[PDB]
Amino acid sequence: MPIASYAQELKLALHQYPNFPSEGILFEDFLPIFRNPGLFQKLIDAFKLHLEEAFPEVKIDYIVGLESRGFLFGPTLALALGVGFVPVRKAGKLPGECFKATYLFEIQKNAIPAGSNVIIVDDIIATGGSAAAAGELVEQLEANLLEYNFVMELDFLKGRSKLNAPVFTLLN
Amino acid sequence: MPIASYAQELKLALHQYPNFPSEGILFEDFLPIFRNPGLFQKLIDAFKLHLEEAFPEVKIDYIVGLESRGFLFGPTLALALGVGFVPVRKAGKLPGECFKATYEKEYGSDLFEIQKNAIPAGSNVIIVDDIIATGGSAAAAGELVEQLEANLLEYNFVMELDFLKGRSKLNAPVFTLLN
Ligand SMILES: O=P(O)(O)OC[C@@H]1N[C@@H](COP(=O)(O)O)[C@@H](O)[C@H]1O
Ligand SMILES: O=P(O)(O)OC[C@@H]1N[C@@H](COP(=O)(O)O)[C@@H](O)[C@H]1O
Ligand SMILES: Nc1ncnc2[nH]cnc12
Repeated sequence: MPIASYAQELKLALHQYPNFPSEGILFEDFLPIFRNPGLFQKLIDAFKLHLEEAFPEVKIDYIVGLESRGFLFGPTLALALGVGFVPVRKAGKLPGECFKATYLFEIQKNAIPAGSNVIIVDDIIATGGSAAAAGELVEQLEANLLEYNFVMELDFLKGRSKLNAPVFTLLN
Repeated sequence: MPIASYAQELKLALHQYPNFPSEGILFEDFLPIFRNPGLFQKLIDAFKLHLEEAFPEVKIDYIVGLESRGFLFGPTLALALGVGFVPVRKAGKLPGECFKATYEKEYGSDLFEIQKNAIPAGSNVIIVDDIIATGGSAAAAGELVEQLEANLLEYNFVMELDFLKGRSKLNAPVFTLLN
C-alpha cells in the first residue's frame, strides 16, 4: 500500500529525544521529515492519498491546522489538495472577530462559511484537548468536521475519546 | 512581470485590522491568502520566481522559517523549490542540542533557537517570515544561521513595516514581496 510504505519510511525519519521537555517524557521529533523534501513530499502524499481513499466523492473545502506544528504541514497539504487553509491559533493571536473554545483557542468567524467540509490537522494528539477545542470552533462556524488527521498519536493518553469526529493518525 | 501581478493581487487579499493587538498598531492580516488555494499558489510562485531570478546558479539547501507565521508558507515554499525546511522556534520548544540567539519584544528579552544537527556548515539558506517589524526576530534567526556556519543568501518577507527600519538590524540582503 502506498500509504504504509510512506508511513514506515517517515517513522524511521523520526528522532527520539528522552526527557524532553521534562523528566519522563519521550519527545517524538517529526522535524527531520521537513528537512528532506523527499520525506516531506511523502508525508503530504500519504495524507493526500488517505483523504482520497476516505473521501472519494466528498469535496474538502478547508484544512484547519492547529498552531504551531500543524502549520508545518497543514498549509502544504491544503495546497496539494487544491483547498483552503485556516489556522486555529492560541488566544489573542488572530485579528478580527473570532470564535473561542476552551482547552484558549480561536478561529476567525469570517474564515469558513457554514456548511463547509473541513479536515482538522495537527502534528500529534496527546490529551485531545487542543483537537477538541478545534472541533468546537469548527462547530461554531457551522462547518462540517469530516475527520481529524494526525501524524502521531499517544494512544495511552486516550486523546481520541475527547473527540467526536473520526480520527486518522498516519504513524501508529 | 509575473511577480508584480501576483504581488498586486495578494496585496488586495490582505485585511487591515485597526488597533490590534493594541491601540495604535495596524495589523496586516495575510491569512486570507491561505484560504484561497489560487492566492496561496501565487504567493508561493511569487517567492519561487524571485529566488529563481535572484539566485539562478546558486543552489538553496534550506528555507529557514520563523515561528509561528513563517510556518504558514515557509515549508510550502521549501517543497515547491525541492529543498529542506528547518524551523527557528521560540525558547524551549525544539528538542536536542540547539543554538541560541537573543531578541527583545517590549518588556522582555526572549529567545529563539535552531537545532544544531538541522543544517550542515556551508549550507545555503533563505530565512523566511510573514513580516519584518523591528527586525529583532529576523536578526536572531541570522545569528542562528551564523552559529550553524551556514550561508544566509537572503531574507524573504511577505510584508515589511518600512517606518520601523527593521532592515537596518540585518546583515544579509532583504526581499519583501508586498511593499
Ligand atoms: O492533545 P493535546 O491538547 O494534549 O496537545 C496537542 C499538542 N500540543 C502541541 C505541542 O504543545 P505546545 O508546544 O503548544 O505546548 C502539539 O503541536 C499538539 O497540538
Ligand atoms: O521584526 P520583529 O522582531 O519586531 O517581529 C517579527 C514578527 N513578530 C511575529 C508576530 O509577533 P507575535 O505574535 O509573536 O507577538 C511575526 O510573525 C514576525 O515574526
Ligand atoms: N503591524 C503588524 N501587522 C502584522 N504583524 C506584525 N508583527 C509586528 N507588527 C505587525
